[PDB]
Amino acid sequence: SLRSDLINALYDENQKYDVCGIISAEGKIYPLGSDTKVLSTIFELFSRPIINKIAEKHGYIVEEPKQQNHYPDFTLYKPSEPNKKIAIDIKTTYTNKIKFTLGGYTSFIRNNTKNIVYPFDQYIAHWIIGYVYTRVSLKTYNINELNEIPKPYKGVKVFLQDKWVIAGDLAGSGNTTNIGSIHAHYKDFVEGKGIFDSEDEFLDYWRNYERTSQLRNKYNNISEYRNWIYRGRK
Amino acid sequence: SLRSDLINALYDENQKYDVCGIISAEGKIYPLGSDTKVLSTIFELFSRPIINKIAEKHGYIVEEPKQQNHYPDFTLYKPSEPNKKIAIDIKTTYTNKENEKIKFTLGGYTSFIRNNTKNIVYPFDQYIAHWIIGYVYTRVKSSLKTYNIIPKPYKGVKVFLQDKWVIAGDLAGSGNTTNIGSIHAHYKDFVEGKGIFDSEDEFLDYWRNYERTSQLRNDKYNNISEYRNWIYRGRK
DNA sequence: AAAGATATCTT
DNA sequence: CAAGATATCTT
Ligand SMILES: [Cl-]
Ligand SMILES: [Cl-]
Ligand SMILES: [Cl-]
Ligand SMILES: [Cl-]
Repeated sequence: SLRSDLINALYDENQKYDVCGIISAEGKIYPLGSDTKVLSTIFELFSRPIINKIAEKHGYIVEEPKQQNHYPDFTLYKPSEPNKKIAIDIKTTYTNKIKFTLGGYTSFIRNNTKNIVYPFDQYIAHWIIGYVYTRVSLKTYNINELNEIPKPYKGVKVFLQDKWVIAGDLAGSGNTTNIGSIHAHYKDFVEGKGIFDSEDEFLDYWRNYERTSQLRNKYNNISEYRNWIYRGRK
Repeated sequence: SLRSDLINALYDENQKYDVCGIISAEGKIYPLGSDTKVLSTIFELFSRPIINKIAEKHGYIVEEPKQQNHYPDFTLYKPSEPNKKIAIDIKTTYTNKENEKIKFTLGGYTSFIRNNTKNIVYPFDQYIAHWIIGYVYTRVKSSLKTYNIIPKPYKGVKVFLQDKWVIAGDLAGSGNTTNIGSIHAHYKDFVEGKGIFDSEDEFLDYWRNYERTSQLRNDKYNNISEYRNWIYRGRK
């Protein structure tokens, strides 16, 4: 399928190549940074060719946001079926158990057209391509010195998983109100060992999660949410 | 001076090299993206070797943060002058059409500017200068495939070096992340330093007492004129 | 954990 | 403009 082919392609590309620098049209290479702000950017760009390739094999058009405040990184859809779009979002985190910030819980999930390339209800799947790298110069290089360029990571792993499956019940951020993923080992993300019973539960939980502890002290975790449901959503 | 040599070097490198892709150890090239998140990251990496070169030439050591939530991008200091550190911060913004007005988010106004050791590599009072290396690019299929040893994700790029206080404005650059906003002006105004504050001291006092929301600012000061009125009256 | 920093953009 | 979105980290 598109899904199986995409993750097979991502795995192989991750196994075969090591990004190590920024190259200019003149052939001068600048080494990379060892922080997430740098790597998250690189990992997405590294995934782009692969995503377009596989999508094309399966007859899907690939669209990227035209706005910088828009989710997702990639929108896939067949021109015949515009209402069955697939959102593919790249997320990154580091290790020296991990966790990811899975996007806002007050934007598109609460307003059908807020900060999203296409209305939320036009997407039938929301995939996360997660990159996990094990954390590790100030000079430039030429094409013959690629082997000398320090790689900003000791290792990198990649997985493709549905957003709802790896979602947790604790916010991933405060002021930027992000859904927090489960806090687990890489294996749990690949295997989809989450806490939500269904995507319906995931969505409802995050659509009704209060922004601060004061207000939440309703529900602060999955157990309290299930109780809130029993009480009649009050 | 370190400053004159640094801008000349940055300005020159900008003119002689065009960043165009991510290269792998195997020689495979991945095209760049055209958004600010990508380019701001690139422009900093592009600036790094130049900053280090010029700094070393003037006997300055360069130190980058050991963690993501610390300002500045680069801390320069001579061993002999530990309390005369120079913060150099890389900032980027874009323009749809070249020569349009631009604005930058000049860092938070509730971290190190209000607390000497909060979110900063070294205590704020050990720095005597806060420079901003500003990059402005005009925003701009081949970009979708990989290449061997490529369209550029920008039409043109301009760079300037200026003191933070000099290009500071009186309206916030961000809401929930409480950033100082720069003046909203053309590139040349940043180069020439046509800001609104009269001194670095006025800049600091203004941003140290700027309230977080329009509501609060409504009864104190929301702009420079109001701040000067607030000051005239006795800070009340 | 919960809240707010790390940079910049959009309506 | 304001305010809160776009990502992740720190504590
Ligand atoms: Cl993106
Ligand atoms: Cl992303
Ligand atoms: Cl940096
Ligand atoms: Cl920066």
